[PDB]
Amino acid sequence: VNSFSGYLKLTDNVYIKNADIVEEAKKVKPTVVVNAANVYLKHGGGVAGALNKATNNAMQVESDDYIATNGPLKVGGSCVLSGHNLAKHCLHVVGPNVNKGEDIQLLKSAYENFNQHEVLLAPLLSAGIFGADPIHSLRVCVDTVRTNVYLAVFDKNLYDKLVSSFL
Ligand SMILES: Cc1ccc(S(N)(=O)=O)cc1
Repeated sequence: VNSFSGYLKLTDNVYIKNADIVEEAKKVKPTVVVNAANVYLKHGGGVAGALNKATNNAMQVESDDYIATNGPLKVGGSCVLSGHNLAKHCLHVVGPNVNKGEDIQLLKSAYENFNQHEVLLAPLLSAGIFGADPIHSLRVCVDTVRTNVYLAVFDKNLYDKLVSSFL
């Protein structure tokens, strides 16, 4: 049993909810929240900008030190950093950004990072300002992630479309 509430069950391991990932993290304090990161961990907008704002910029300060030491992530890659006030840990995962011309086949590699964690609160990778089709992102998620993932979708119109169209 876990703390996650109000989710619709899509499969054995994937759950979905119309929820504000920031507000959900603040309520649950999950072991792992996933960030929709870029390779530079520049948390300007989208999910990343919202998560970072909720940490009062502490996520960005930590991230800048990580990049100064290790250099940029790979598209499809990840790193584990602090969850600050939102979670124990933040798994920063880089999905391909279609608005930069990145290979959508890298979305499966991105979701494979989730399998290193037994339970996660996450957004749909490469959705929103990363430009991918969220219906596709949900299909790759279901077909790739084997650990227990709780997906948060802020916009009701998209949430309702994801559920209604789910095979
Ligand atoms: C209308 C809206 C949609 C998505 C988000 S976020 N910060 O989860 O990406 C916020 C507001």
